[PDB]
Amino acid sequence: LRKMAQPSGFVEKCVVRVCYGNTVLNGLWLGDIVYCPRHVIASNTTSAIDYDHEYSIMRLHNFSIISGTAFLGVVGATMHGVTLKIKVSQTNMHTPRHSFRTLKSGEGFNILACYDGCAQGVFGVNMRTNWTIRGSFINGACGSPGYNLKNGEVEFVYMHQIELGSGSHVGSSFDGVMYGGFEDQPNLQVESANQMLTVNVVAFLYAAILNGCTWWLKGEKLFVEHYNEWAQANGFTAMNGEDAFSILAAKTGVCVERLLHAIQVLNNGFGGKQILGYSSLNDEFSINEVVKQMFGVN
Amino acid sequence: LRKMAQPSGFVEKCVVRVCYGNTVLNGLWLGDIVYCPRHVIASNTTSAIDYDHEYSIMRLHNFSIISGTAFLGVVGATMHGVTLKIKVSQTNMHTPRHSFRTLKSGEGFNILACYDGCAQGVFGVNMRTNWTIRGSFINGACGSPGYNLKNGEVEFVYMHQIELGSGSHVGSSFDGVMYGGFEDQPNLQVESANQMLTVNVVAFLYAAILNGCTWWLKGEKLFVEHYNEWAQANGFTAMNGEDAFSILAAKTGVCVERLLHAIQVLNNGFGGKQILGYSSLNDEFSINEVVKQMFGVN
Ligand SMILES: *C(=O)[C@H](C[C@@H]1CCNC1=O)NC(=O)[C@H](CC1CCCCC1)NC(=O)c1cc2ccccc2[nH]1
Ligand SMILES: *C(=O)[C@H](C[C@@H]1CCNC1=O)NC(=O)[C@H](CC1CCCCC1)NC(=O)c1cc2ccccc2[nH]1
Repeated sequence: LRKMAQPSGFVEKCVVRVCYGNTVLNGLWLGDIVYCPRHVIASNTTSAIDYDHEYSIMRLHNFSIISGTAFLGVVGATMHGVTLKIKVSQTNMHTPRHSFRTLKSGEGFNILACYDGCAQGVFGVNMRTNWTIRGSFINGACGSPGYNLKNGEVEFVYMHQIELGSGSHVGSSFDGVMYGGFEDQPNLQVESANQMLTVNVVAFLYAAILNGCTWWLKGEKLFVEHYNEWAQANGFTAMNGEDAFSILAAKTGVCVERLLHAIQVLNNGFGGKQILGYSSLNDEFSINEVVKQMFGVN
Repeated sequence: LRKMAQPSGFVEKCVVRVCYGNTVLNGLWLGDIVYCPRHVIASNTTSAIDYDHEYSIMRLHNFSIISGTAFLGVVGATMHGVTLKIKVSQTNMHTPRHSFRTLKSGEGFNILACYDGCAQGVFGVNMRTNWTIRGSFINGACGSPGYNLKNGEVEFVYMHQIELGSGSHVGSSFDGVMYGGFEDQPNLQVESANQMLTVNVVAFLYAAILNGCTWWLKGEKLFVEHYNEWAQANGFTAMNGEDAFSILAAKTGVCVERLLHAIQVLNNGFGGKQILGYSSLNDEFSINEVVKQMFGVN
């Protein structure tokens, strides 16, 4: 069981460099629009930014947009939430089939980490319950896109915006809505406490059974409402959609509630043993990742 | 610290679907040659294989090679170690600048996991000291390529071949040499014992220091010679190349000998605490990765 990214080839062709005055970051070129964070036009980030004022003084000739080696001709730019839509005169002939989607709590996606208009890394990640992610971004990563591949099309779900004081990372949907409601402002912002994604830990243990790792499995069941009471006080999400696990419960013969029991126990530590090579419960893998990696089903 | 892959776009254009009879796996199409595992032509996989015999009875009309939706035309094939070089009429016009390199023990690289000639996932891995990797492959992944991006070119380093009884994964170089000397035969083969990569664990601990996670750091030094006598009997590799860590020692003020000392004690357990979110020592990240991810430098 390995955490994988979906391939990045369709997305790489859309990444561009967006320069405005004294700032450089990344943009996403789809059709004749380049999407990027609006804070690229902020002329002074020492203190609170009045983005209406910044937009009113914005001058189109201060933009430079580069795709690989070619300059794109900027013809207009409008502000939408915390993003800019920059109209260029060239159409990206490598625009993939795509849509835009806003992630829900816990949902998996892929980050293409880009610098200077060029992709440098790719990884799978989950939107955490506090609406941040643990990216690896350093300065210059803003505008890096997050995406999912689904039925032959690219769902664009994340545009990188800011790093919080804690080191956690916040982006926006491509509608311009910042995840978690955080502001593109210079001052300190603090995220809510993270919660372990219970549905993913369940999938993790099903994966463990399927690979023969069963030293932790016991016959006792913990009822869902009894588990949810425990979760609320111990930093775990509640259990929902138990039906979703039916394919895994059938193939293993282990009901969900026996794994809820194991979570409550295994949270106190593994005692030196390892589950699939991990020394603590892992919440990285969704049910769909587990069935895909072990069976080839989507 | 997040495990990442380098982007996959350049390599996706080279993956093809290779079918011989009723066996289907992946090929790597470079110039006018398709590289793939030679066991694609083995007519009976249930017993010892005489590849000289199988090569002598190979009939080229049994091949089907598809790139996306186009069929490639086979004009010849030759056998080189545990690979086949299949000469086609068509030159891959998306062949990147590239070379073939053979991994050293402990070296990091990227896998593009493919099925039916189509990339499905991408992840970073290390060649382990026992010449296996911890992959996540199911039937049909054979021929999936491993690569590194360096200096404006693709280094092709791994062609996926077999899964061992233990679940570990074994490949060959593209020059046809199986990593670890394993055979492309259907009998049980057992790998040697894996060792923890000391230089990676030292990189890991430096990353922890750089992130102000030093609860585990003490003042005592442990000399390299003494660490190494402990390592040889405790499942860790010897410490080498401590000059690369000089820049991190200088930057941090913490010499390598204080981290070797920490490895010795922390191997016994973390006492319920965590380091960068891990519950035990982690050997997945090289010094190169740590420096690239935190400081942007190759
Ligand atoms: C865009 O390229 C960068 C990417 C940041 C920088 C480091 N790691 C990242 O992910 N984003 C920024 O530089 C913003 C700048 C805008 C923020 C919104 C309003 C003004 C401009 N800066 C940060 O995100 C930032 C600064 C900072 C200082 C100390 C601790 C954390 C921190 N995060
Ligand atoms: C190629 O696509 C597959 C990839 C394997 C399949 C399962 N997970 C993988 O990574 N490789 C194979 O199918 C080889 C084919 C053999 C042909 C004859 C010579 C040796 C290779 N089979 C295996 O790798 C294999 C069979 C097997 C049976 C029981 C336990 C493990 C196991 N691994």
